[PDB]
Amino acid sequence: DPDELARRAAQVIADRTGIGEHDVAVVLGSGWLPAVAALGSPTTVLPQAELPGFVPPTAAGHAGELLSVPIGAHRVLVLAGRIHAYEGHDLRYVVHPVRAARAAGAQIMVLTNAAGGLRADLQVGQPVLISDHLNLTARSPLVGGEFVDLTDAYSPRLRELARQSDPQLAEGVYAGLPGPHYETPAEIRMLQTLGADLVGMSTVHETIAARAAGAEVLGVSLVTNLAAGITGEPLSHAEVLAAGAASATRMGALLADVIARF
Amino acid sequence: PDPDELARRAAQVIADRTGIGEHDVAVVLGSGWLPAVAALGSPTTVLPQAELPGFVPPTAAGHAGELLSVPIGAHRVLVLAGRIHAYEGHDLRYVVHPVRAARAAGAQIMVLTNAAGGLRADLQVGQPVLISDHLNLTARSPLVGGEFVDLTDAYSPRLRELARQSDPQLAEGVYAGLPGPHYETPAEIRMLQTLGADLVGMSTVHETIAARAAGAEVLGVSLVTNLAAGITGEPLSHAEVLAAGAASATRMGALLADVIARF
Amino acid sequence: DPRPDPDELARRAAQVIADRTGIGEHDVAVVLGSGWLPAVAALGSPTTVLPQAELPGFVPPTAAGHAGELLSVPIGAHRVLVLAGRIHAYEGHDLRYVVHPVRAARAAGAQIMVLTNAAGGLRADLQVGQPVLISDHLNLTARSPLVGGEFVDLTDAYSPRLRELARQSDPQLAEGVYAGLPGPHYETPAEIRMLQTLGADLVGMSTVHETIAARAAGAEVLGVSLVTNLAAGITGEPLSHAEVLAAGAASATRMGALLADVIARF
Ligand SMILES: O=c1[nH]cnc2cc[nH]c12
Ligand SMILES: O=c1[nH]cnc2cc[nH]c12
Ligand SMILES: O=c1[nH]cnc2cc[nH]c12
Ligand SMILES: OC[C@H]1NC[C@H](O)[C@@H]1O
Repeated sequence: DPDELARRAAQVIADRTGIGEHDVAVVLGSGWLPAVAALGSPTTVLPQAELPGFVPPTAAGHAGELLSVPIGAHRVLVLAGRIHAYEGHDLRYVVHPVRAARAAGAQIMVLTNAAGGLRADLQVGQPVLISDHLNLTARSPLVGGEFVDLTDAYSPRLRELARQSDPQLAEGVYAGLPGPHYETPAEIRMLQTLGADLVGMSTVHETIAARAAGAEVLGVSLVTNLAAGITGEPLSHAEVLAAGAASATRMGALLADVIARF
Repeated sequence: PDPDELARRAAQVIADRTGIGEHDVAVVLGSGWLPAVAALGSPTTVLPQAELPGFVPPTAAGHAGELLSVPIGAHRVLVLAGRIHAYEGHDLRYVVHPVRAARAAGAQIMVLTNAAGGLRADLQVGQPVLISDHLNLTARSPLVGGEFVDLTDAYSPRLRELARQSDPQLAEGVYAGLPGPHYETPAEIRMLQTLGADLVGMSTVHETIAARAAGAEVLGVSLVTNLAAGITGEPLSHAEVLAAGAASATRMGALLADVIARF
Repeated sequence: DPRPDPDELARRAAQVIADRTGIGEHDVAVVLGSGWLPAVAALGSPTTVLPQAELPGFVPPTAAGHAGELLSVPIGAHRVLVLAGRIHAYEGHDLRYVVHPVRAARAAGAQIMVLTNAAGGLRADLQVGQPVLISDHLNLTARSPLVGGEFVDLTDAYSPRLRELARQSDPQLAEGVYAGLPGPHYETPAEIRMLQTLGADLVGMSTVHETIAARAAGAEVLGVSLVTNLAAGITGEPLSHAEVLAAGAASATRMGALLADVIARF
């Protein structure tokens, strides 16, 4: 039962942070990890591996951390380092952070990710709010039949608050694929025809579990490269890494400023 | 252990318990269709699915539905009131087992029904729609190994013709089968329109494939319980979806009975 | 972490292959598509033939029966590994088994993989019996044979250079985008219209994972489809494996002769 496990995690977080409950959670994906320090200095820093349900028993190594950071008047749970579906782990582990945070009282989830840009106006290094998504993984983190509507899965209200911080923020449709491989140029032309503006390898399941758990969602992509076949040249791993490293401080500041308005 | 073997074993229990050697037609009632049972016709036999070989997975449980034996016209029909979807996490063998068991019990025609969101402009809530073809978007198949089944005319034009003889105004449409259990985003719905879908659901495709692989004809019927996500400008309503299925239950059952009678 | 380890198994299979064939390393590997079996002879006289069942990592423990063979064939100045028989994802086994032949071949020295298949034709000009080079693909399986975070760019996954060489062999060769679906069932007419909208010219039940694994392992790939039928709904006639096998046998000698002449130019 994912619910009872998130419940236990929430209890551990409360006792380890001294904070009765948190209000917001932020998931830092690829291209957003170096922006952690910019969100604010943490009051508590604890390894995900020491928290119930975060890391699967078999496969291991060293998970990220879970930070408790005060931002504005909020107590924010910051997840630095997520476990991906491409490793083969059940999706309950992928969405556990969201479920635990909700159990911890978090009602807003800020989900970030690295993404390839498909719409012509999007540039490398540009953060883009997610207006909607295309779940192209043929999976779901939900088991059983509860009713879960995904209309406005990415709260228009929260996107409006984000624009108070930066009125020029672009908005677009994110396509979530299984990965880990990047797409062929043919696949990118396909995604374009399907209405995708951004392409990535995460986030969709977290959004679904979030909405199912009663939380609002703000998604933010960092365009780390133009999608395959667009430039006429192969992708550059170096560029993808630099996109995240360079905008680190700027991205951390933006998120803190936005979250403060929540 | 074997899928076909379990189907045969199930057919045997069905035969003995219903007192009917073979059933000519099988009906799988989808979400929202349950209350149509009475209008379909009173059963002569009712047996718990949990008491039939192969119907329930080992681990996850609780209590499955019922299997009905109903005389309709000059036919003996197996009516499955309660199914298990792929989104429930079980191997597809359990999802299509009712179809294979029905075939083993003699069913040559499978009538597969379901609840679906409507994408084509002319479709209205409460409208039954004949499935003309499907888009299997689950990235899966209930077939394992080299079972290369042709899916041209998967939904018998013959049976669709008979259905129209019952109601000449019945519309047809392409059904998009997704994994579920979450409903779609407006963007996903726009994507489905581009791909040629008229209806969107969370079942049926695997049942259709298994039916065809087993050599049975298929009539597909969707009940539009809501307009697809992003079309009304308002969020989907669980209350309204459920209200829609109950509201058209009697009408759906009566429709099914008249069409089947023509087989 | 996962046991067995893909790369360890590939290297061990390479060693077995080297000892059994008496050849230290091979230069090219050919994976034969379904229906293409009778084309093996056309490729050339084998110096070594061995059961795939006698090679580590090729056959899953549970499900069995009898796998194909692996042949060592000299083609031009090349020592070529020919895989007559393979396993597809629809058989239900981990993709590790689907791409192991490619990984084993690379570990054996092959830096060029020639992946062949039977496909339904969707683009109007492609005809039954026509060999088509694969220019790109659409992986519609929602899976990947990769489980690590390594950066893998699929741009030019099907080497433009190799397609250039294939055309020096046959300047008439057409090219097309191949859509790989899970199978084993064939497509409905509606799904075929959908694939056409997505940009697919050919449709099949293999190849995509092999290509991805090959690119990840550092090998170039030349993809070759044999149109064995027009995709569902085009002719209004139902498809059949028999039909596919028929086209495969009918073009066997021509396909093998073509592969041989193209590989000779590598
Ligand atoms: O181009 C891309 N495709 C898929 N995922 C990512 C993540 C960053 N860039 C990309
Ligand atoms: O809108 C819908 N989407 C997917 N499945 C169903 C089943 C009933 N309505 C819907
Ligand atoms: O039409 C087809 N669809 C899928 N696979 C194949 C393989 C040969 N022909 C086809
Ligand atoms: O006839 C169908 C088979 N041939 C090619 C497909 O991949 C499948 O294995």
